[PDB]
Amino acid sequence: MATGDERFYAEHLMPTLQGLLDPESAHRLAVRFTSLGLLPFQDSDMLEVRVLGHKFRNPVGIAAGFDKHGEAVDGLYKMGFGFVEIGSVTPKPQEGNPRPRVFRLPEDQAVINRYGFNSHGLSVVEHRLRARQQKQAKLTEDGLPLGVNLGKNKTSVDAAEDYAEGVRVLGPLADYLVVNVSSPNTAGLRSLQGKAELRRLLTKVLQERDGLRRVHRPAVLVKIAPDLTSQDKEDIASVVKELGIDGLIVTNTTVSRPAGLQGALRSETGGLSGKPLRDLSTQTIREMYALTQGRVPIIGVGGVSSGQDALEKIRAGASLVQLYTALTFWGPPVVGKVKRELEALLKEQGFGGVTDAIGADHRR
Ligand SMILES: Cc1cc2nc3c(=O)[nH]c(=O)nc-3n(C[C@H](O)[C@H](O)[C@H](O)COP(=O)(O)O)c2cc1C
Ligand SMILES: O=C(O)C1=C(C(=O)Nc2c(F)cc(-c3cccc(OC(F)(F)F)c3)cc2F)CCC1
Ligand SMILES: O=C(O)c1cc(=O)[nH]c(=O)[nH]1
Repeated sequence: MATGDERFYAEHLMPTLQGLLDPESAHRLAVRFTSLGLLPFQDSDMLEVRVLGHKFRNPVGIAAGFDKHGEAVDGLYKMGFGFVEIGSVTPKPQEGNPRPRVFRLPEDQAVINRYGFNSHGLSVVEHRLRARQQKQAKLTEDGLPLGVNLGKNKTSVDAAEDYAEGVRVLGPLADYLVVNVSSPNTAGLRSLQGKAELRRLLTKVLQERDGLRRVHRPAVLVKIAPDLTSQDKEDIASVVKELGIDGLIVTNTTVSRPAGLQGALRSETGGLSGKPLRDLSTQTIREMYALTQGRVPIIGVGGVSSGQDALEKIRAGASLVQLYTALTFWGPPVVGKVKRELEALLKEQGFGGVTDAIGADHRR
């Protein structure tokens, strides 16, 4: 329980929990427990990384989606994450798609979800983050940054304005903002990844960002999908360097269904995450890193469940990594596991630290 044993959670607790609660109910309880600190390894200098104008004591963060409304930020740092990202958050509140909208594929160590941006909205999250704004300031100074993921409302008419509003309301409370334009569960959202659309969108976002006071000015990253054509990637890389985008989050869930999936629910509509997404995600990181000449910070996400998974993404070009689906299968202990294996792998491979491994595959 509080001891935090990897086998117990993986073999007994998590399985029992999922055998009694449906996916969504399990998630809601997860958020509750985390917010209350009902949770079960010391970071070494080796895991420290410096990017996006911040210090990160460890490169392992919790991907967007687990804490959509910023209700468990502190319980997440306590879980061992080097940084937390909340969202996606939409300007106005919205319920998202009807239940069921999340599905487990245990035989594939994967999950499929079609939430549709269920969100409390900017205001609610704004006040929720303001209530701990000073505490976060100290956490960030301590190497524990906060990122905020921005989405857009379903009935919105001006996609750009939606993100612009998010930048104005939550940008002052975040170390970095994420323009999420890769969600597969919102009609026409991914089309915003197009060159022309993306350029107009990011130009406005960055302008709103630059208009904020210095200490409240966040880095701006763009979260992309793993289903982009070689053309989309070239365009995104071009726009990113043209506008000075601070970084990229690679990748979101995939609408593809790799041959081999065994889960009974493999044909449910939605974005696929977990092991089946891992390598497709690592390859997207490898490609974007090269297209940006390794000058644009990348946060690798997609099927990370071990130190090896984390290091392959770092060697492919990621400065930081995130995980989510792995947490839903192995529980809280997975965080320490990934960090411990990552450290051992770095030493075992001759790297003085994480910073030394970033992009290493491209130099060999
Ligand atoms: C239930 C669920 C909800 C998610 N919600 C969001 C979201 O609101 N915004 C976002 O940018 N990504 C969201 N994601 C995507 C994750 O942040 C991540 O990009 C993806 O799942 C790959 O990581 P993983 O294999 O470790 O889960 C969600 C994923 C899941 C499984
Ligand atoms: O589970 C799923 O299918 C899905 C999601 C999910 O949110 N899972 C999930 C869960 F159920 C439980 C904990 C958890 C959190 C803290 C302590 C803990 O330990 C003890 F309970 F002991 F406190 C256990 C973490 C999780 F990540 C997202 C959609 C699919
Ligand atoms: O809320 C969602 O449907 C959602 C958003 C996103 O960016 N990715 C995902 O897999 N689901």
